Amino acid sequence: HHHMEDGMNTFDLYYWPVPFRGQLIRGILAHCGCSWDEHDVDAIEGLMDCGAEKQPVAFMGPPVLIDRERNFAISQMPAIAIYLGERLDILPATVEGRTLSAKIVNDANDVLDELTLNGGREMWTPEKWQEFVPRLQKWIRIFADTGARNGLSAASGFMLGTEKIGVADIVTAILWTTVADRFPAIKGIIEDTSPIIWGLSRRVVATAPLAALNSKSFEEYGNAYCGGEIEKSLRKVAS
Amino acid sequence: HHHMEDGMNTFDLYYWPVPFRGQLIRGILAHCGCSWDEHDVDAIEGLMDCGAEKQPVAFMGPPVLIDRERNFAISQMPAIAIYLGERLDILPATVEGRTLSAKIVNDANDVLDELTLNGGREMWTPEKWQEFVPRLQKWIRIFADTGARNGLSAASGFMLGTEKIGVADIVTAILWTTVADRFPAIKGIIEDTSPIIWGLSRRVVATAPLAALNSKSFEEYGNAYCGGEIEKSLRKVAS
Repeated sequence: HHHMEDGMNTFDLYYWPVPFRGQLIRGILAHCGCSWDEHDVDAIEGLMDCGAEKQPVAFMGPPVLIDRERNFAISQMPAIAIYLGERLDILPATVEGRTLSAKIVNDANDVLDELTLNGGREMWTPEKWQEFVPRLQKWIRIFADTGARNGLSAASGFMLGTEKIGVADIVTAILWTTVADRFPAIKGIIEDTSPIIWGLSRRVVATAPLAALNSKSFEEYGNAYCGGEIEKSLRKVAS
Repeated sequence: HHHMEDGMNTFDLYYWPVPFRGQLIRGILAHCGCSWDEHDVDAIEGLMDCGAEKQPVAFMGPPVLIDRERNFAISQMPAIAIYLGERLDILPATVEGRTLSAKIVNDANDVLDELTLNGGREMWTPEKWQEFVPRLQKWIRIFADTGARNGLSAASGFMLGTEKIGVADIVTAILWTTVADRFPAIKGIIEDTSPIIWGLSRRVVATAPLAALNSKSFEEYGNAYCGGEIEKSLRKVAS
């Protein structure tokens, strides 16, 4: 229930119609009960190609978020997540807690890149995948460990030991659940490696706003994850 | 002139002995007149391999920074940079300015990865390099544009239009100068693409603390940039 005095959405988001890097931002917006505009592929490619001076903020790739209330534009998913966390009051009250939240979002940003071999010409093979599994397990344990130092269990608690869901929880939950729900090998690795991260992620996305976002994303995007050709190769190795 | 009451350095930094991703953090520390401990390759590999629960904070790759005064550990270079910016009072006073500073550090983190083909098995060829040049030019212009909206010129001003050097300036200056000084093709691209980013970067690293860090890094690391085999292949294409 927050829009402008002419009824326009407070936020304007540019990100591809796949539940990938910008899904983490859509999750933060949805959790906090925000409404936002989206754009199609042609509009997103246009924004990338119009020249630095004509962009809302100079950026390389999406997501890009415009905050119409503050007349402010931001790119880089980790910068957008922490910005929204401050703006929407879902970060911890300490510099330490805010800083760990930045660490966790950057870690998430990194896992997304490693899952997709940095979105370039490199494809998965069964061999690259088997090499990667232990590293993916290590990433899962990096998340599980920060939770564990803050009292996290499968059944209760949040990532940074807070009273409520914060950015850290949202980004963690959307990262792991989105890929789990689409690639059975990865789902099995998460379940086998960290029950505590499984439980936290599944509790967070069971909340009404995120359960509704998850369903709406399936109905809009089908089974897409990233996708392009890189998705096809991940499907071959991680199903 | 800030250490602990027993004289130990306030900060403890783990990063490889190359002027690469952690150089941006060394720059922030040096600019603010801080002293910090460093570690050798065996110690860094040890910290990576000791298990999540035994790390100062769970992390994948360095840099890792321990703040002994606050008893706080942080990884992810963009999270460390912004943490230090707050701790050492060299960030803008607005959420917008802090957030753009996060964007710029993430952009820097990304340029470092693209220069080194994500630190994996992929090597440069002359062909991949020619394809990359326009993208590198685009990155340079992304930095130049944010400067330009804040009044930046070659000869004066800072990235975010501030009274003094902030994180954004330091990370920008160290990113571009370090690679320029080691790869003549890249130096020529920066000079030809954005005189304003050239001038800002060269003004910032002319300051006494950063001029001393630059020299100390050459004497400790030789001509190394990243290096490993990926450095050898970059040298072949970008000299």
